[PDB]
Amino acid sequence: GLGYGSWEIDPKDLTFLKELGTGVVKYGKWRGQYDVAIKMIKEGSMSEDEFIEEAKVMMNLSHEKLVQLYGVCTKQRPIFIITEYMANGCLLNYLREMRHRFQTQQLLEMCKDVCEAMEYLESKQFLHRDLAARNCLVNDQGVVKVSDFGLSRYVLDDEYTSSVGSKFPVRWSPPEVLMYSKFSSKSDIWAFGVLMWEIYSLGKMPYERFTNSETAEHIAQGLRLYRPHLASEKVYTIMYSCWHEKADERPTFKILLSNILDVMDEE
Ligand SMILES: CC(C)(/C=C(\C#N)C(=O)N1CCC[C@@H](n2nc(-c3ccc(Oc4ccccc4)cc3F)c3c(N)ncnc32)C1)N1CCN(C2COC2)CC1
Repeated sequence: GLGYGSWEIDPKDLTFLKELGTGVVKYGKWRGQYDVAIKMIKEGSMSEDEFIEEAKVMMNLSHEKLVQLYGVCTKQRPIFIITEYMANGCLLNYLREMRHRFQTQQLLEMCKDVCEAMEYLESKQFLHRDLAARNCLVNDQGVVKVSDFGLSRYVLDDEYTSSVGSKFPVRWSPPEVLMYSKFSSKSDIWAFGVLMWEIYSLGKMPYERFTNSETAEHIAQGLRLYRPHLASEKVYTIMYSCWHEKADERPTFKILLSNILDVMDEE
């Protein structure tokens, strides 16, 4: 209504129902009826004007395997990001809960969910820039969706923002990122291969016995993760294809999707 742009949600339309943890995220309703998650952005943590402009672009991204951004509440502090509600939370935690007793068919479907979202982002020339299990969410039906897409661009804490930083995603980064800060579609591809490894490893940390420094050296020497016990040879071939030293030899998300579908048919 009056005073709200298409990207702006009126926070008075929100009903807060549950604390989901930590900025802080809550579960609630929008206009009484619709489930939403509300993420409250810690003051000083984000380049807010830049994020708000990008939120307009992100509003136009729509795919069933991508967490939907509904809008932002910006007339205020902290600002809110309003999204689709994902009842089963973070993929990384979901994987680590051994009660689920996942079949490998379920693990491959999680990979396909993510790959479909990434094929969609690739088709829109939109890089994720921090793809990892910790940045995927799981709904009440067990469907995995990609979250936080592109958001690293607006983080102000310099520990997060380059390889010099102590909170940079070294373990999800190809050699050309670690060496040269060369981001591309192919750095998302590399990260996707690591995500498949996380899925088939039930949420182990990649290179779990190494520091970030040691990981960077391992990768730069041409060495890699190796096959999770739950990955078949064909699944391992797919994740490993994401880790070619030469970025241009790595597949596209379309090719990965075709490979995943082929393995689902065969296994
Ligand atoms: C504390 C606890 C119980 C929780 C978790 C673990 N893990 C856990 O799932 N979290 C963290 C808190 C928050 C949660 N979260 N975040 C979101 C969200 C993400 C992104 C987002 O902005 C976007 C921006 C751009 C584009 C797209 C989205 C908005 C969100 F609202 C969300 C959403 N949309 N729906 C549902 N949940 C949601 C995930 N954990 C921590 C881990 N613990 C383990 C360690 O011992 C057990 C168990 C309990």
